[PDB]
Amino acid sequence: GPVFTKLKPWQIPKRDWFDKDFLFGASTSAYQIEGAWNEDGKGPSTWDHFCHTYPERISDMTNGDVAANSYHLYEEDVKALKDMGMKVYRFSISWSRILPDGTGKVNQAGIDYYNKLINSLIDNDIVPYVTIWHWDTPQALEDKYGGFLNRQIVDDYKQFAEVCFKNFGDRVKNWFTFNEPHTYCCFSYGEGIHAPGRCSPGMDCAVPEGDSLREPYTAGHHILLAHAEAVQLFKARYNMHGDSKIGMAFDVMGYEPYQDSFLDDQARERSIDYNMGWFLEPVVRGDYPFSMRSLIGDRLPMFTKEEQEKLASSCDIMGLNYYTSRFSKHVDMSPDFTPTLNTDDAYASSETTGSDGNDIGPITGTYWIYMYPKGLTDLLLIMKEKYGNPPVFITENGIADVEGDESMPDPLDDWKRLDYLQRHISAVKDAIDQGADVRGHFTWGLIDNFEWSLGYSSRFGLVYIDKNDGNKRKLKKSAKWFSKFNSVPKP
Amino acid sequence: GPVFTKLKPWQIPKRDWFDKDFLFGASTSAYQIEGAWNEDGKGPSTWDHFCHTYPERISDMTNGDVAANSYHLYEEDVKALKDMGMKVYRFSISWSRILPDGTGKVNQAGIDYYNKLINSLIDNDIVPYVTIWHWDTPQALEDKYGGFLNRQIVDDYKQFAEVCFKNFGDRVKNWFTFNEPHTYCCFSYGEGIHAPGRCSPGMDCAVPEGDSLREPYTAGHHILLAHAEAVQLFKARYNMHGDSKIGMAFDVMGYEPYQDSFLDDQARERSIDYNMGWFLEPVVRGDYPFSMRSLIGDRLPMFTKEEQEKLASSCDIMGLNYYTSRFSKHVDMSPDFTPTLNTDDAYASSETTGSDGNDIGPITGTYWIYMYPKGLTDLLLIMKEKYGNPPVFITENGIADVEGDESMPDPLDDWKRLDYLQRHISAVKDAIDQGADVRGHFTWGLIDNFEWSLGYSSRFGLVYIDKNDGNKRKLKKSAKWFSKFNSVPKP
Amino acid sequence: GPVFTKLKPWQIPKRDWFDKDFLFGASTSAYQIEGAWNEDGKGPSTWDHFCHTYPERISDMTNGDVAANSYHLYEEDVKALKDMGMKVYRFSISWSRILPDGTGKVNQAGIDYYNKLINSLIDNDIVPYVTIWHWDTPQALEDKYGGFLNRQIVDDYKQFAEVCFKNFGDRVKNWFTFNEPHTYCCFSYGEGIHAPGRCSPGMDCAVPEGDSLREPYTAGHHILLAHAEAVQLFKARYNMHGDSKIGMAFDVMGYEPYQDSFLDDQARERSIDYNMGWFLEPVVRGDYPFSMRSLIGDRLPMFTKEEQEKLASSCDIMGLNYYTSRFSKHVDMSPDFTPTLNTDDAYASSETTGSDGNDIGPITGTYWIYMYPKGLTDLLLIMKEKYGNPPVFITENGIADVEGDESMPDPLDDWKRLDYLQRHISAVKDAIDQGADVRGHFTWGLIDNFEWSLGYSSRFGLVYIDKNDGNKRKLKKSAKWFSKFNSVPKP
Amino acid sequence: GPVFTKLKPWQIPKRDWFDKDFLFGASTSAYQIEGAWNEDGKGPSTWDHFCHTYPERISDMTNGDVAANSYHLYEEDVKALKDMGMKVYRFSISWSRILPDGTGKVNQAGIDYYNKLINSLIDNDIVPYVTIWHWDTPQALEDKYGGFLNRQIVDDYKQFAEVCFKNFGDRVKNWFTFNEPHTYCCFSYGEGIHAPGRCSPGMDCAVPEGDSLREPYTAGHHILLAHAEAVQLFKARYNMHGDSKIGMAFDVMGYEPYQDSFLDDQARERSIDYNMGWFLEPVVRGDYPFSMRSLIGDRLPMFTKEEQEKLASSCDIMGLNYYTSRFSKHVDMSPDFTPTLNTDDAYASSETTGSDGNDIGPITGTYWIYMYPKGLTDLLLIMKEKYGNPPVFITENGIADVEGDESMPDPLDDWKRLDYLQRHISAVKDAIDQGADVRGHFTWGLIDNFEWSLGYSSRFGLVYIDKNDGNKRKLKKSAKWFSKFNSVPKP
Repeated sequence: GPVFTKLKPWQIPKRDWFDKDFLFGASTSAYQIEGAWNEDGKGPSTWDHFCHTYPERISDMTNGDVAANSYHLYEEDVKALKDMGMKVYRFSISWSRILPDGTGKVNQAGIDYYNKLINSLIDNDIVPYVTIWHWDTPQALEDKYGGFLNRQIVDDYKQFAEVCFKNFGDRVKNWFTFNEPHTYCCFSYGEGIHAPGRCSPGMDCAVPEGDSLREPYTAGHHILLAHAEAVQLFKARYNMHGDSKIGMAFDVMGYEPYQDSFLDDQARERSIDYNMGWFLEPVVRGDYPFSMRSLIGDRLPMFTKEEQEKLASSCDIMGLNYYTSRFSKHVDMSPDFTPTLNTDDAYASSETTGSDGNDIGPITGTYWIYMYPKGLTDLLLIMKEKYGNPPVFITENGIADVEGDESMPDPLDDWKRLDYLQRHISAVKDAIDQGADVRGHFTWGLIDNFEWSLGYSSRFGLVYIDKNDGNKRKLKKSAKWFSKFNSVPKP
Repeated sequence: GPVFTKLKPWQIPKRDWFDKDFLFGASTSAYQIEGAWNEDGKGPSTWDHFCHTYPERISDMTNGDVAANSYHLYEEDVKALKDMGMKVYRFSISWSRILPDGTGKVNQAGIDYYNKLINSLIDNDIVPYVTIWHWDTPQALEDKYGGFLNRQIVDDYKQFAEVCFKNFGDRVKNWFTFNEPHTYCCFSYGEGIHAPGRCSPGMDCAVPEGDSLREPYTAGHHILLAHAEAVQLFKARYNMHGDSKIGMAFDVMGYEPYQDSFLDDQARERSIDYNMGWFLEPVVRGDYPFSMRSLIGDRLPMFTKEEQEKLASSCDIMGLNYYTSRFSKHVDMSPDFTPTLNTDDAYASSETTGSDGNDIGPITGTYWIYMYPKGLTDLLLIMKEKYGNPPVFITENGIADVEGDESMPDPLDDWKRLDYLQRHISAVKDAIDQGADVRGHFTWGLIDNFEWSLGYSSRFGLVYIDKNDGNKRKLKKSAKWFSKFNSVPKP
Repeated sequence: GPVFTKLKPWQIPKRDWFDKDFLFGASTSAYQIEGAWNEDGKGPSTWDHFCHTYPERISDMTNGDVAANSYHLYEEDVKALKDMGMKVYRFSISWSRILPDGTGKVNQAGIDYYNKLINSLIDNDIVPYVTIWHWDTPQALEDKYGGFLNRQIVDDYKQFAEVCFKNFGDRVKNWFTFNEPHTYCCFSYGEGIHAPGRCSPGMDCAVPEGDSLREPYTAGHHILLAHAEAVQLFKARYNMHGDSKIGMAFDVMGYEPYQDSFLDDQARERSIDYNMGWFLEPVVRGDYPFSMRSLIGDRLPMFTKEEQEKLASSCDIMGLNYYTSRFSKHVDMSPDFTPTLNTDDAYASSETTGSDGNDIGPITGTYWIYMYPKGLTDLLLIMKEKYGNPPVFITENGIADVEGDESMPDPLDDWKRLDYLQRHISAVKDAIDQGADVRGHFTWGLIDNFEWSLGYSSRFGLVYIDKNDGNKRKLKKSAKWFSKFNSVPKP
Repeated sequence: GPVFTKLKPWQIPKRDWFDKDFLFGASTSAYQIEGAWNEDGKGPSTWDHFCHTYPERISDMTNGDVAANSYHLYEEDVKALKDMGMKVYRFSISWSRILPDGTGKVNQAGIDYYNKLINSLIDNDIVPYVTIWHWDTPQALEDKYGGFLNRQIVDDYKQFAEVCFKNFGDRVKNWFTFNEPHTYCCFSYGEGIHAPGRCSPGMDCAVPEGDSLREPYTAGHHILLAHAEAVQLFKARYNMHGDSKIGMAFDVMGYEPYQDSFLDDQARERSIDYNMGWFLEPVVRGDYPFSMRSLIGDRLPMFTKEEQEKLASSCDIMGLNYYTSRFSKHVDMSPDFTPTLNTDDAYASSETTGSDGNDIGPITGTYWIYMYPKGLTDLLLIMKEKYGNPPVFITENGIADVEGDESMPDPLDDWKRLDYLQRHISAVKDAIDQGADVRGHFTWGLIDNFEWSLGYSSRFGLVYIDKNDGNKRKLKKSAKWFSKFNSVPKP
């Protein structure tokens, strides 16, 4: 109630299900855990500004000023990873902490911080997988030219990435240029619920003076161009030993046809093209999915021949951030339907219930995460069969425990999260058994953190953060299972 | 609301989907439509007695005294079949109308009635498929020795069947000895909600002085023995031309394992063994399913060598009455569980919801009919792959429109019934495409009728019966579709 | 004559067929090879007592007083393993040699012996896989309370296991709590042909004052409870580094339905449930197979909630001792059949011939080992598809050369054993190719030994033991093939 | 003993398993049942001569002088067919009864006889399928030029066939030019156990002055040329209405590779090429199988371009005479092996036992008929997948009950024959389900008859012939089953 059936004992994953090279880890992002938002020379980011200017846009009126205070307590994050036996830590670098003005003088204090974290991880036999940008744009660039809505962001991002390569590249050998470009474009410029908070006039967001049918595509186009420039530079000057890898992480939802009909089968392909293909196809073949160009037209920027060439094959590794799936229902083209939100351009509605009226899967806590591990296996096979089977890492996967949920009264007894994670780890095994080149699984939420517009009300961590006890780290049931799973020796 | 998605236009069945020999028809039963319960010498049946003695046991306080008055209006039933283009009419013969005292003197008026119906059907090019017994036991035999709980019922039934063969066998060439033995044993002697209304002391039924763990099996054993004796007689003296066929109709529910586990896979097999195998396996191999004997033991009567021989291969045709499916959930054997109802002996609970909390399919009106056509195809393939692929007729299939259901305000606009029927007709096509020897589809409910303990509150007909307008027959939307489906010429 | 066709040259296994982590080895058991039955403080076991009290119960009137004298010649066993290039040696620890009185004072001489063997194996780069109990019960405990028929055996076994963990756990990292519980219960308490030699009154065994329908189940229940207690202790205090593994070894026969019929398909499942499931299902889900509980009832002890929890998932590795297969033929439940031997409870007879009258496979020497490698692959896939695909080691596999067999005049020319082993190694490869997690193959019979009730008349070794030449070890043809297979450098 | 397991009750074929056009029948041949060997002007055949000159060559010293006396009692044969409900009767025409001198004057009495049989069959709604030649060569032609060893047989056969077409073609619309050419060539000219009884000098046959490596091929070549000429004439002048069909009946054995090896897979193909392809491939593509030409060379006659053209596609229907199967074992080419019998040319030995030493199937009575219905289904699929799926009739199928077999003491209780026939009828159903164009099943042995070199000692009939009671026809258990199977009305 809600009925939540767990895996049978003989269906629980064992580390042995994966080969010696497979990597289990956990993830976080700078704004969501660091805190020290204005400390040691750090400049403000678009999220600092968004929260400080429109605090009401965060569900619980909180922000990332302190978060889990990882700027000061990062050693406790490393300890948590070690205690669970994780082999990888995926974290992000704060652009505004390294370059307070977006461009210009590098903040040595910022560089010193990440060097300490990186060196501690290495000293503890944990491999760092670094995300360069995680929605973390310096407000200085937003003020100057509108951030990602202006072409100038391309070179500015390139120079930021270069600072990262030069200072950390000797130890960090695995990078992700951008995190969830589709989520970012949709929520930051479509619905405007995320920083900078823009949307079309008449819509409900902080700054309703944008264009939900155009700004999302403009921003995404610049993200892709910035990615292409950064990768070109990386391969040319920062991979001299040929042992480094760079790619990007995509937010992806699985999709099933709403009804048994060729129409919803077509709708499903449009949904995947829009959710995943929007950014994946450009890095694979050098252009957006044909479905998107045919439906968005002039609102979707064209790539030059040189740009398409730089984009194609620009990812050594693909990161997939998977949480849930939806049913895709066909929408006809007619004067009765007129797109107003960018997501309308897919002509496929995302439904939580199918043709029989049933939810796609059990709700796990927060309103949008319905459990459907099959959707992940299906996406992994699409990567294998359609896009060339590139190396794939599940860069994010997990659930939230929500404040106020009577079914989750003890924050440490996260048996639901554990079952969900075990089921998805098993779904990854299924994909590997079928030939998919999946290299790792990183649980989103090494620790509870700032869940953007929902604040701290949503806890995604394997490790609890006791906000009333100095942000102390406490392993949850799920974290303890990983300790056993990873055969961590006991004291 | 409840969401009821319909088939797409190109998925609607056409008569051409089936070969020229396939037979579409409709079904009814004597007590449910005839009326004239005490007319022209007819004696009382167990249902006349049950309703007249415990009227409160029928939901709407109604009974079959008049029903659809088919004793007098049978020509209107024939007309409805003709108007829909049906090729078969499956109806039953009232034992108490033919033999008022169970045994003894045959009631000529009763014989004349069925002869009129049979001759009218033949004159209208409709083939009669006759059910000899449809829960219709003469109360005289119930009073004398407890009806089906006594061995005497075997010979008495045999003599009744012989009267039917002698008087109608020259025109009727397809018979069903018994209808839904599993439903009958469960509801008449287990829960006791059906005539004679018996159950264990302490339970809620009209006559709580029986034994829900024993009487159901005793009754079923006599049904099988009576069937065996009647078939032996039929093949020996009433099939001289070798063109007649006899079998029985089984109520069957489809089953899916509740959860992905070998335990529920085993539970599912026990559910099928109990629901279908109880009576099907004896007519196929001469004995009850091993699962039942291992779990019921001394409470399940043993068959003699001669009886097993007479039972094996005793059916020329198999009738399957299919309406819905359930999830089967394993129940462990332990001192914590003690059977009290015969259905408990399967050690598999029937659930309407699966491991994810979702209903197995859309509710269609009455509380127990969840739409799941896949379950039917699965059962048909079990008949093919496990039991030798004998000739199978879907002898009943349909849904009820319930009085008071705000989603069904117009009794003639039965688009839900139509969609359900089209989906199951398509499921039969799927089975045939896969090699199953399915010979016909008979919709349960040629006309609205007395739905046993629910009275007239549940309307199952393709044809509406206007109880306030002299029981007038009015074709519903579904019936009109059949007219088109069967290419009936228009006036 | 008997026709024994060998594999074609291109079908012979190569070490390369398996990955670098796969482990090839050989096995023995304490009573079967050690000798020194009363030396250096060792107390008598149930087998010492059985042989000394009822010598006539051993076919050739021999016993394990000296056996292969491995107590003194263990270095020759290590040399044989080294000469063949084996990477693993599976041997057992003698309970009575370590704890002469079952409980109490540990015999240092016993501890010193196993330490010498373990250290020699390690010095020779051979990994020790240790079986804690191999039918080896101290007669002191048999005298005191009836050994495994009394609950006291649970804690006594636990303390014995602890002695093993404390003294050898620093080097031994792979354990098997019990060997062939099904064989043991069937032969020691059912037919009574094995120590302590008990069976029902009227039957032919040494001590016909037991109960063949109850004692086998009582003993098996205590074996499972002892296993659960030992594993709980192991995981809690003797796996601090998390690099050790513990499980049990099951004797298993493959099964094929006797005839093409759903009845024999059901019989086959009952046979597997009884032969393998009896002990495997409890360690997988915490309870006996449903089929067994439904057929054995009160004669099969119930597990408490806590016990089921301790049993479920109690094995890190599964050992399968495979030699042959049988056809399973359905037996009906009726007053004409009454169980007298525990094996009768499966209601499935094990036949050496199928419906066409043909043997399941070629006889290999001893009367019960018919060659049918397909049966092994089938069982391995059941482990994979039904029980979660846990790590499986073929802990025993091989054939016997029998004294007096004119087709085997030269004990060293064991081409039949070699072909049989090659065929089963290939069958394991087939299972691995199909996804089964098989980790190794240990040939039963590193050396010829005491084959229980058949004495030395059955030779199972890869290495011959010349009983008339001081028990000298001589490599047979099969052993020499392993030297080549394992690429052992030559002198 | 010998173990003979029967089909389960639900596995017994029903007429409904096949469509309305499928034809069930029985077969006989002229010399085997007619008698009247020298009556009404009939001339002697090679079999009359063989038996009368070398009576010792028939096991029981009998012959076809009287046989079942069908020349006089044919109406009883028609009655037996009618009583069983058979729709087809496959019989042969005696060349020597129609043309006593092989060529020349037609014997009107002979023509009148077959006209009576044909008209009686038609009056009884039974379709006649006529075999023109069934080893029945006129001794006049054998004396004149060596029968089938001389090219003159081609035109002489053509003129005989024409007599049949002209006199019976108005009612007979289905013909088979020759019966079992492979059996005939092998036994009549290879081993010489059949008339004319020729073999190589030194071998044991009536006339050891032939050549077992050449005469079989010479005879077969003339059979094919005669077939081609007869069919050309038939299609040109005796199928004006286009409703007649002509082909030939081939004796065929199923084959399985002796051992799991590509060598025996190749051997199996050579066996099929030799047993079936020898005569089938020429009528399909116009030439012998490549394997035969590569191995037999100059001993296998070459076809001219015109002959290959006349042979290709010369059969409207294919008759397969199936009884058993064998394992095919590869034979290497080397100076150690030199062919002496024509069958040696296939370089594949036919074994009754496989690599495991087991018989291919249960023996059914006579020494050569091992039951293996799978072999038939396999051959039918080869016809479908390799040779174009032409219309196939099982023109012969059955078993013999042997005089002296203690397991068959009552000649009428042929439950073994019945089970065998039911299993093969089911195997035909399997082939049809898989797409094979099988049009009928004719049981060999409408009545017990003269089984060539084994005399009457082998009874193949569905109907018993009581030789001591005037050759009276008595239906056996199998025949009675067909009456039920075919729904024959009872008296």
